[PDB]
Amino acid sequence: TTVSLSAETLPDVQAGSVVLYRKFEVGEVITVRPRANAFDIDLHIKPEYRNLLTSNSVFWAEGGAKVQLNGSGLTVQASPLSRALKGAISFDNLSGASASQRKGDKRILYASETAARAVGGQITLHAFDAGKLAVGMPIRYLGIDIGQIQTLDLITARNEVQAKAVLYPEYVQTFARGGTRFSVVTPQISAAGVEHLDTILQPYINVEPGRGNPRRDFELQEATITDSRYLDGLSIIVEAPEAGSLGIGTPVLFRGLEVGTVTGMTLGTLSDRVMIAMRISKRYQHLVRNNSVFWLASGYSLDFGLTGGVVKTGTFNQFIRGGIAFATPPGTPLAPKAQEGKHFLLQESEPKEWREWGTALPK
Amino acid sequence: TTVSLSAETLPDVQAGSVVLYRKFEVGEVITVRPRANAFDIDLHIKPEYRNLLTSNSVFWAEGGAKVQLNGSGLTVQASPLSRALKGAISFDNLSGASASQRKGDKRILYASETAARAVGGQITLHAFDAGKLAVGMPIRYLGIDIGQIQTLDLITARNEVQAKAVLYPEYVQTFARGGTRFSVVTPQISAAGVEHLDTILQPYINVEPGRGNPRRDFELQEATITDSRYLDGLSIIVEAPEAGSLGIGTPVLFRGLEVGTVTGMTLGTLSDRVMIAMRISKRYQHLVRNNSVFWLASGYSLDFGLTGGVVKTGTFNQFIRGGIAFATPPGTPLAPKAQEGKHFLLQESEPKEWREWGTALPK
Repeated sequence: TTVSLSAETLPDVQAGSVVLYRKFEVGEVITVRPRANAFDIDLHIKPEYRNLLTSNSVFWAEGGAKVQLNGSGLTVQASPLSRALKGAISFDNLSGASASQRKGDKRILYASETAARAVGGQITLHAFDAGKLAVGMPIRYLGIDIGQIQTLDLITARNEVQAKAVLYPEYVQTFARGGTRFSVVTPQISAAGVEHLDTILQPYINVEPGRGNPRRDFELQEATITDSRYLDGLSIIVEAPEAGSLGIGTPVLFRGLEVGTVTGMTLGTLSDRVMIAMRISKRYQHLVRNNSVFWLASGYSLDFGLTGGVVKTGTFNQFIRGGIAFATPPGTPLAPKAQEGKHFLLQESEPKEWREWGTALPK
Repeated sequence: TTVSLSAETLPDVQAGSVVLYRKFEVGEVITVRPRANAFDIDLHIKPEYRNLLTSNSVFWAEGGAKVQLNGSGLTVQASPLSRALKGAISFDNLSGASASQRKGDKRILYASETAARAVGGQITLHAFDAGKLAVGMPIRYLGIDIGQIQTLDLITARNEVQAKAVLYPEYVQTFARGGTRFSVVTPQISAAGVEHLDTILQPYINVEPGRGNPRRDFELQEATITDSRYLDGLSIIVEAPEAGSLGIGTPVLFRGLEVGTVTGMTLGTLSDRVMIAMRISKRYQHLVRNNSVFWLASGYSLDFGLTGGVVKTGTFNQFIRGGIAFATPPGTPLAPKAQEGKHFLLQESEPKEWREWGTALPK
């Protein structure tokens, strides 16, 4: 006996399966004993390989011929036949597994490979619904996996589901700083188009980072800005009497080209107006001046007359998410650039002569 | 022989398969005898393991190489070959299995793992249709599984299907209190969007809790408020001459932002008006005053003139579910906040100057 484990319900072995290391057959399980809560598993490894496991080592289990589904092949496990008859145990060293040994009396045999990889800083999410969540669901920043949900707990006192998740130790300092948005992504299949389709089989959580004090207590949003191409530029606040078709992700347009998005929407400190937070790119940051009229270009507008009318349809994406356009009035000196937090207000209608302005905005 | 069972139709074993405990091979089946109603099964367990089963112990059966469908793998049962040739029997201790031994002469071998887990308080549902129901169908609160349907019975006297279900013993006091809404969830695939897609393969029952006396006799609704984010705030009643596009789940809007939903719709005590129950959040509870005009903002409204008309489209979700908006008229003292049950009435049209009001509503 070299290392002893604990495991709740694993179909791995009574005795005699092989220990895997980097998917390679080194070692053997010599004794399990069942218990009403959790097993106690004794492993043998060879003495030249006793250096190959250290304190930073997590063990995980798999059982049966695991026929992968992916793409080309239904790849059968060319395995030790011990895996076919009983099922094997694998392990690997990693970076931050020292904290997993500080907890518990000894190591724990995880039921899956990803459940062993769930190391790092441990945050808590507060969702109103766990219908979109799952254990082992990845948390992805820019499509790259940075975290993982490890449990889901229902609370009946506070009507909410607390999901505890981990962030991998490279990302626990960068994220978990407050102002960090978490959101599940769902497949969007409409008449307008299909947006996400991998999330049929494998949903995940998108994350947008924030700046502030290390909170490590978050709640799960409804929508989150997906691309971080607008994360660097200025974040002006735009005031409106009503929300309308505005939502998170609604584009901001300069002459029909998308220069920013709507970050979030909230009411005022005294509830008389809806103030809309939006970020502009670094490239198009110089377009926003101290005099820049903003207006709601949302949906379709068509005209009519007494002697005759002529209408326009322009296949707008503002019929999908009604975008805010802007322009700068002409002035022979230019007004200064907008600061980081600058409060504009919407024009109730489109200005008449903005197509005729042609304000020279350099650089 | 240690423990004797009864089982209706199970392909487990004639003699010699293994007894599983926490998915581990401990024990053996020594004698079955078939009978016209139900088997009688004799089990042997080792004496050091005779402490590992108690009165709170349920037994269940499975037969064959059960190739799971889920995600990554078609995982084959790395099993005792006794399971491959015949099929095995598993068991586990749990909390509330003492009542299952008080019923019947002895224990019963369930045909599945979930059918053994169906312990707790036993409620009864009255559905008009069992086309959406099934035995073993989960009952979920906030996406977390709290119960299970265990039978479906058709009654020809009262034209209804009585489904008897169980609630797990943590939740039988919290739920089953009257004013509790049960509803099946169906996949909604439209031109407007796809709403539920996991319910293609695995439908469930959503539940909204209530407050009152412990009824334990319920009926299955058509729609139920999914998220409990509006469960805490005040529940005002709003009176209308007609229903219209209003339904359960229809949003309540303040300046275009969603502050509540419509809970339920019913007629008056004398049938001259439709009164609409709606709940507002705790955050936006201070927005509702004793003078707050409500109006139906449902569908699309566009204008026209003699000399010319100009129209508006705003990609409303009120074309999906026509939402009720509100606003507070300006007054230099504020009116008091609305109580828990406060009866308003709809304005037949939108007020003219509500965009120009700008009533200062603090906190």
